Amino acid sequence: SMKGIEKEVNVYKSEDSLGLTITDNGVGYAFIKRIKDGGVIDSVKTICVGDHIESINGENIVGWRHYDVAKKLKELKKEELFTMKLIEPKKSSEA
Amino acid sequence: GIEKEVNVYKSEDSLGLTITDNGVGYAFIKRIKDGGVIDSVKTICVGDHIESINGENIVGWRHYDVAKKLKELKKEELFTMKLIEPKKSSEA
Amino acid sequence: SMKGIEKEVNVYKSEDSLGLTITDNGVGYAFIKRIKDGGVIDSVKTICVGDHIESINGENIVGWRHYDVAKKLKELKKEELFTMKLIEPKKSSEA
Repeated sequence: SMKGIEKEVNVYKSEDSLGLTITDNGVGYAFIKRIKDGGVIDSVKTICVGDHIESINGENIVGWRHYDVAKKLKELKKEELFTMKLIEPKKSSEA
Repeated sequence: GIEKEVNVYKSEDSLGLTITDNGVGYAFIKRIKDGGVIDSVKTICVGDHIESINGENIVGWRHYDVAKKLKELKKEELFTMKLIEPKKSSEA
Repeated sequence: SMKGIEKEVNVYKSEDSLGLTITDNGVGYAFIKRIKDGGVIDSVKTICVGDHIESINGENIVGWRHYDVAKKLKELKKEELFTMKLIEPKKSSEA
């Protein structure tokens, strides 16, 4: 849409830690506040600071708080692929 | 929480609902007008949050942007929505 | 797990009603949605909107739904102290 673009990403959780920080506005979806240099998420370049997380492995996380979302990410099994749907806010608009 | 899907036929210019939010985003239904199109679709309720319109995600849109999209939908056509019910809160 | 500033509070249940509204995430760690002006909870200023209730009189309620929690609070005897452990969440979460 004019407000944001939906992306899908596959990520392999090779390590205990994925290397990101999650926050929210109190209301919508949680979103990515930081990506740690040299971590797993940093290697997947379609994921960006500002991206809102819409789902994890097909589970809708609408209205989960950031800590619940991070808890879920921590609980994912090591050495397994997982998927996410993200919305990337548009920073610019054409006319 | 409880997610619902609904189909609605936009027969009139006006659907007969009022959309609000709490200043930041994630719009919900404030009013449903008696005898309008939305009133006849009883699975839609005051308080329901609108997650999407025709598959387009709108969580984090402000109420005016949401109402704009609804106004822009073509007359005499079915559209769909996914709605999220408001979370239940008991007092103590 | 859950992470953040943990607080302990004593509250005297002087009235039938404590003056708070409770809600939750779909399974548990219910939290405080509203505090009623001029009620018992309002007078105890270490308690805030957004605080998650970890326990009541030492009984763990991680994973009770909001109605079960409110029932418990309603059932506490009038004119008696009770205690609670609460947790004030952080602004961000690492994964």
